[PDB]
Amino acid sequence: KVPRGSHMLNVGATAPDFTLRDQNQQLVTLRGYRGAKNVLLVFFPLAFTGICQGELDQLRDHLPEFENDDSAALAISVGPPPTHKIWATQSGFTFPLLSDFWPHGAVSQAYGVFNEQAGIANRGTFVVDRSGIIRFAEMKQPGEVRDQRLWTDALAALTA
Amino acid sequence: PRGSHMLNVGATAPDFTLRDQNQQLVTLRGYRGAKNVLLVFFPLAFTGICQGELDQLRDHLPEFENDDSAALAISVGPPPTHKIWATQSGFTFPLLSDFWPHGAVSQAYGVFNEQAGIANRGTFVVDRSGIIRFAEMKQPGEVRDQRLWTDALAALTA
Amino acid sequence: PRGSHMLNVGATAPDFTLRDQNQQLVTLRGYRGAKNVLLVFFPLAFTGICQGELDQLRDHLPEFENDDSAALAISVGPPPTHKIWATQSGFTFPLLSDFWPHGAVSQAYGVFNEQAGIANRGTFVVDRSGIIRFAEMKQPGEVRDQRLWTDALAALTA
Amino acid sequence: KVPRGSHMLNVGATAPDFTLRDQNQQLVTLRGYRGAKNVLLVFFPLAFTGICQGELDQLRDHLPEFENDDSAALAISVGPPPTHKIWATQSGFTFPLLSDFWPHGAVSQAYGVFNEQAGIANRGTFVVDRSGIIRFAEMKQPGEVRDQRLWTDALAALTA
Amino acid sequence: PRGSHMLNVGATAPDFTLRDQNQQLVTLRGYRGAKNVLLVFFPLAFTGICQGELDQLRDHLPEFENDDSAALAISVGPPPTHKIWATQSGFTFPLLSDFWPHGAVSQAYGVFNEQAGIANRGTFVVDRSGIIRFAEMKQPGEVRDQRLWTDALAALTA
Amino acid sequence: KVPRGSHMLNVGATAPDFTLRDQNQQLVTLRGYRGAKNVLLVFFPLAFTGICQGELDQLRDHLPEFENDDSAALAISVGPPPTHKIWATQSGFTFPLLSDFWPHGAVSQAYGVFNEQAGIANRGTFVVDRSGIIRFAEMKQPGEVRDQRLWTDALAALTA
Amino acid sequence: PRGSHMLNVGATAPDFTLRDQNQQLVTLRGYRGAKNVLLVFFPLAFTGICQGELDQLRDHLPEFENDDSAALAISVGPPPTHKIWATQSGFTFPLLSDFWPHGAVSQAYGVFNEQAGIANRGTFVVDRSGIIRFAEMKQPGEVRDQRLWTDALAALTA
Amino acid sequence: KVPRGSHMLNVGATAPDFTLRDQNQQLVTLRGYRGAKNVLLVFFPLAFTGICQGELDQLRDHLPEFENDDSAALAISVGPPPTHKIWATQSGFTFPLLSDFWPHGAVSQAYGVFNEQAGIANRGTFVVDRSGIIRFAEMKQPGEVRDQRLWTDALAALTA
Repeated sequence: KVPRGSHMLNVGATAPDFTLRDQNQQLVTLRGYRGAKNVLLVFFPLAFTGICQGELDQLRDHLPEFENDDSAALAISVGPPPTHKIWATQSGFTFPLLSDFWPHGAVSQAYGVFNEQAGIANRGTFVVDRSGIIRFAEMKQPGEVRDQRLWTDALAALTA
Repeated sequence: PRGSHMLNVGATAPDFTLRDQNQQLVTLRGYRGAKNVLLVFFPLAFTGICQGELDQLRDHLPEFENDDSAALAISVGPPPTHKIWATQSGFTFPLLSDFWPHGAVSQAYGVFNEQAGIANRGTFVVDRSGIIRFAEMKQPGEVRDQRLWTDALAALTA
Repeated sequence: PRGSHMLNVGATAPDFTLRDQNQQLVTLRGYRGAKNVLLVFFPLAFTGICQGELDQLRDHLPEFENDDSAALAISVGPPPTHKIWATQSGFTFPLLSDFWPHGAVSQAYGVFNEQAGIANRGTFVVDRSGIIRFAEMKQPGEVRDQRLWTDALAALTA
Repeated sequence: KVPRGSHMLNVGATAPDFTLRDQNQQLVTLRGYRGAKNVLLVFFPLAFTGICQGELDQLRDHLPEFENDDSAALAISVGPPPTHKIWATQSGFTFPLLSDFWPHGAVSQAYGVFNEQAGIANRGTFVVDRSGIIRFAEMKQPGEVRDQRLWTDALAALTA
Repeated sequence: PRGSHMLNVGATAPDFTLRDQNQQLVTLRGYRGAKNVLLVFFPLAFTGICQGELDQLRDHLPEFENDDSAALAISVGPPPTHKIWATQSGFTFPLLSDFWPHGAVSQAYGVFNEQAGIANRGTFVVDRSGIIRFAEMKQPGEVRDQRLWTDALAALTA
Repeated sequence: KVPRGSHMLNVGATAPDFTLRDQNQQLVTLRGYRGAKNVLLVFFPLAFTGICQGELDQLRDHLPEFENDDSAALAISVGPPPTHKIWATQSGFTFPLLSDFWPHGAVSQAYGVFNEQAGIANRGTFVVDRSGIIRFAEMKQPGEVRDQRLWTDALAALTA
Repeated sequence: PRGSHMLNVGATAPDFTLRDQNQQLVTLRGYRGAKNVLLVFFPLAFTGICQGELDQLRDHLPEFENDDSAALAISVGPPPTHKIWATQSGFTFPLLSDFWPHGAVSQAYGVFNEQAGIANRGTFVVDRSGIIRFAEMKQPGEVRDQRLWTDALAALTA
Repeated sequence: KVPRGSHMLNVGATAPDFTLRDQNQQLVTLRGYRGAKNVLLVFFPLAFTGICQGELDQLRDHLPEFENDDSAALAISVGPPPTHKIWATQSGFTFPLLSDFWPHGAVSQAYGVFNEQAGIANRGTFVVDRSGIIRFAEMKQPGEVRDQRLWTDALAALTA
């Protein structure tokens, strides 16, 4: 992985590939979706707190729109699997929460959405198409929340 | 570069671009998103158990070459060798040359015999995502089962 | 607040918001317009006829939890109690706490035993309009029939 | 019910719930349609006379558009069931006519379409959606008649 | 004005507007373009072969009153007479009054008995174009066949 | 029939009803189509000559568009059945040619498309809808031919 | 101009415009892109094996004249001759006059008897592209098989 | 054939008919497609070299769009069948390559796309409709390549 810190990757770029453990210790690889599904990557700072409890709840509340024959959704944070597992159980999250745990924030850094001062990923979101190219990219600033409707719009255009 | 340690189901299939018997370039990546791909490695043109094996593939080709899939046979022989053999044998599917570097793709898939300098009889089915979904490498004397290949491909469709 | 005078078919199902075993808030109104809801009141976790009853619900869960319906089990126990029991029992459906105020929702549905401080074994199916369509409260000794629940739900669909 | 007299409720408001007897003595409750059908409420002044014989005839003449899998229609007036029953039989009305009889005009008052001087409901109409919210509201002044076409337009937009 | 010379199949059905038992106005033209119409003339309410005939229509009404057709019974009696008889008999289909002028519509259809001042037992099916497609007027003693009416209507649909 | 001579009836008018013999001596009545089909009436001057051999050939050449479940086409002229029969056989016309023969030109006069000086119908065309009302009307002046495409456009709008 | 050397399957069918029994002009090209065309050449109206042959075509006409195909009978006789024969025989399909120039179309198709001045009994099916798809010319004494014509036409459709 | 040299035939003209041998020695006739398919004619200068290896590869790469129930595609050049056969085998071309070999360039001359100085066809393309009329015509100048997308657009409009 080539660290970018917080210089967010924008549309047109090859999405950095990765292999991370989900909350149930299963390995998930980004390139495995190529040629099959568009992938929504939802980076978040920390389990149990802040604006992302609301943002992942948005993902949860409209999950059929993000996990279906054409699309997949993966949430990514620096926490380890035990942490994500407990949080997901208390939150009703059934989608994958991946651990960008050790090396710490390496994937977040590669996408340019890592807060080097706090050691947590910023609230960045990407849609990766079937060719492995980024087709939607955003990084919400503190004080503003993301909108799952924009995520579904972006995904709909890669099936339309 | 794995020699004879066959790649396992779930692994990403190594990419390759090789010349077929008509000197056309065939690239595995080219099928991604479109067809499942059957890869049939074989040791040597004109000899061995593989003549019977490729004859069975030939005898059932439409089942392996359609809108849902493609079949590629790979060996260390150069195009002129595969062209002559394909013409005499009635083979119309691509026979690819893992010729120079010698056995490089066979080695990447872990189906190369380092002592003899030829590919072992290994077979893989790669899905539309480029992932290995079926893998086998029968030992000396035992022939591969073409019906098993067709069943694995049928599983990756409908 | 009806004590043990069970609400009848046709009545509007009293609204409620209760914590499930994972401390998530579950509100009946949340299903309005979307799913029919099976409400299974039970007296006490870890004991009684209800272990057999909830085991039968568990054993047939996909038939009660789908795009057309949901099943909620309600008792006066707090979340920690229901969490332990659900984990040991293999229950993945919501077990809700009518804990404090004690038995308030059970009382609203008229299935509360005021002498013992526990819900009687009453069952209701609430339709997409929030209306009670099926109601029952079997007497001591007699177990409820899970097949009857599935039939009532099937009636409210297709 | 919180009486409003004739200050008609407009779109966006929760429609006051009610339980009234129809011409055949059956109880009809507004909240019973929530989560299932959009409801057209047609208030009218008096059975046997005036502009409403024409207005209910419009409802009758296009009934399939108002009573179907997505919509329900309820006419409401201060008359008692015996009166509505006779009128409906002589008029060919098969839809429900509800009695806002005693307390007199209480429901009409709650929707703000009650003529306090004459003791009859004004010619007010509402469409209540599946969430119980008013999505169409009108009150025709004497000298003008209502148009069932506007009622069907309003209903069509809550299925579209 | 044809007295007893029954109109024949192919003729345009004479228009009429008559009061039913509830004093509502029923006009034949109103069905044009929408439904086929069965016209059942009968002599006198409360007596004769027609009680059995209208009872059979009643007993099979949904087959005559649907999106494709309507059934109207016509006689010289006024609304109050038809209202009482319909209520006692369980008739919910329209009974129309060819009362004043007396027997005018029965005469136009050629099914009027000028000596007795009553309609004969004639039956017609009028199509969506207002054309008579079936016609009959059974003689004294012989009852009409309701199955024959349903068959004629079925012919004018699918 | 109320004669109008050549003051052509225009759209909105009730089409004068009629009963005329076709080339095979069968009676055809205009009102028989009401409530079932829209009817194209093609008046023409004389069998065997002039602009109408071309105009009826247009009708013939696109007949499926004029004789189907929604539409019917009737050509009308002052000639008797024997004349129309022979002409239709030599022309391949299978649609009805009706005789406005005796009284001479009475139907043509009623529609206002009769040439009183020559005793023949002018080249007038009408579309009669299912209610018996004229929805298209034209009368082509000598020197110009009619266009079957306009006839099909008019008919299409009464099914659309 | 081929005399009696019958055109073979695969050849382009020669174009023609000939008068039918009602003096209407019939052109082969007119069917291109729309219908397959059966061409039945025959020697002489009122005599020979062809009366039986055209009677069989008549007896099965709807199978040859529909949205997918048309049947045309061709001979050297003029319209008045074919009109009388068609009327007596009940023929409603077009009988075309290859009258003047005499036998010109029969000659173009290679089915003309130069010694007798009449067409031989040749039959062709022309497809929507104007290509001959079926061809035959039975010898004296042997009658043509109408079932064979219908089968050839069915092949050019569905 | 009436030679035009390089005065390219344009849309509206009858396409000169022809009968030529394909790479497998089979005769292909243009008029055989009339009343059945629209035909794409792709003229090219010389097998084994230049801009046309790329242009025929475009045809090959999107063949289903050019060879189907509504369309046919024929490539034409002055080379003889043995030459086209070898080239097609090395190129994966399964569509017909026709020989405008002897008389040399006669068909190319008839369509006005023959380079009289070099003795080879220019890179001309035509779409012939079901009536035998040219509906698309182009002749690309050296330095520019053709675009199969324009060919499919032209063909789509003759099925639309």
